Amino acid sequence: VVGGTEAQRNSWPSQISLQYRSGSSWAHTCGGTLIRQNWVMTAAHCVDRELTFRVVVGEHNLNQNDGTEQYVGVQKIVVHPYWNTDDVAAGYDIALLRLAQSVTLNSYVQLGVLPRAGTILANNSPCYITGWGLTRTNGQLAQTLQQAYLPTVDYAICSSSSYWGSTVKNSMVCAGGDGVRSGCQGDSGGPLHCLVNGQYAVHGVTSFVSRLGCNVTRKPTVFTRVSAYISWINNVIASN
Ligand SMILES: [Br-]
Ligand SMILES: [Br-]
Ligand SMILES: [Br-]
Ligand SMILES: [Br-]
Ligand SMILES: [Br-]
Ligand SMILES: [Br-]
Ligand SMILES: [Br-]
Ligand SMILES: [Br-]
Ligand SMILES: [Br-]
Ligand SMILES: [Br-]
Ligand SMILES: [Br-]
Ligand SMILES: [Br-]
Ligand SMILES: [Br-]
Ligand SMILES: [Br-]
Ligand SMILES: [Br-]
Ligand SMILES: [Br-]
Ligand SMILES: [Br-]
Ligand SMILES: [Br-]
Ligand SMILES: [Br-]
Ligand SMILES: [Br-]
Ligand SMILES: [Br-]
Ligand SMILES: [Br-]
Ligand SMILES: [Br-]
Ligand SMILES: [Br-]
Ligand SMILES: [Br-]
Ligand SMILES: [Br-]
Ligand SMILES: [Br-]
Ligand SMILES: [Br-]
Ligand SMILES: [Br-]
Ligand SMILES: [Br-]
Ligand SMILES: [Br-]
Ligand SMILES: [Br-]
Ligand code: NA
Ligand SMILES: [Xe]
Repeated sequence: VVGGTEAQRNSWPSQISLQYRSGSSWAHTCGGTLIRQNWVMTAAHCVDRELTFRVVVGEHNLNQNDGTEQYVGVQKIVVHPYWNTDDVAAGYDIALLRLAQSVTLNSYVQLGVLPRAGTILANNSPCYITGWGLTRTNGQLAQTLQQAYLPTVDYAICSSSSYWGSTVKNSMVCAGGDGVRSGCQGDSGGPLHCLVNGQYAVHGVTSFVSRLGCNVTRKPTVFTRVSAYISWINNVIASN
């Protein structure tokens, strides 16, 4: 997250860190949203590589013991069947991860609430992106979970020439684009939290930014729109 502020430890308890094994260590690569005690929602592109993945819930500082972490292996990966890694613009950038264990809930670990199916936010609805992604274009991961305020940019504007043109689909949410604040690499897979009738819901799964840079004016961060996938999510969870 570029132009973020440090999140309070208990503000976003459904946020997870998706990490891959690297030698005797683990490295953060993406975010995710805990949606059942044993299921995480993330981006399909995050699990394109066939690595060993683990999920950390109750994570705040990637570099220090927070005293609240639960470390759980990824047991099963169900990527959206229409996803194509060489066509992120087509959308379908969503995957579910079944965890090896069911995590224990507490003020640092809660389920993310999802929007009602087919819900579309009005232009300029306020949202926060959260993540440990790069804090500058071509920078480094954050140590502590960041949040940044990114208002939505509706399909008509986001798909206009000055913005993302044909790259953006109605199955995506655009948010941000002020040139200061944005998602960035390593935020992929994580949530876009937006208020609806007084409650935050996870409306977006971070999918991509401009090749030009993370915080680029009129290149808002682009998210998979969760409310286009409610039936898909329920179907996977029901069969698995
Ligand atoms: Br949350
Ligand atoms: Br390795
Ligand atoms: Br480690
Ligand atoms: Br890390
Ligand atoms: Br549950
Ligand atoms: Br469970
Ligand atoms: Br900290
Ligand atoms: Br560090
Ligand atoms: Br540590
Ligand atoms: Br495990
Ligand atoms: Br698998
Ligand atoms: Br799969
Ligand atoms: Br529990
Ligand atoms: Br609690
Ligand atoms: Br608390
Ligand atoms: Br909703
Ligand atoms: Br629904
Ligand atoms: Br829809
Ligand atoms: Br939306
Ligand atoms: Br930091
Ligand atoms: Br335009
Ligand atoms: Br396209
Ligand atoms: Br669409
Ligand atoms: Br759609
Ligand atoms: Br990424
Ligand atoms: Br990264
Ligand atoms: Br309201
Ligand atoms: Br509200
Ligand atoms: Br501009
Ligand atoms: Br749906
Ligand atoms: Br359903
Ligand atoms: Br269906
Ligand atoms: Na930590
Ligand atoms: Xe990203």
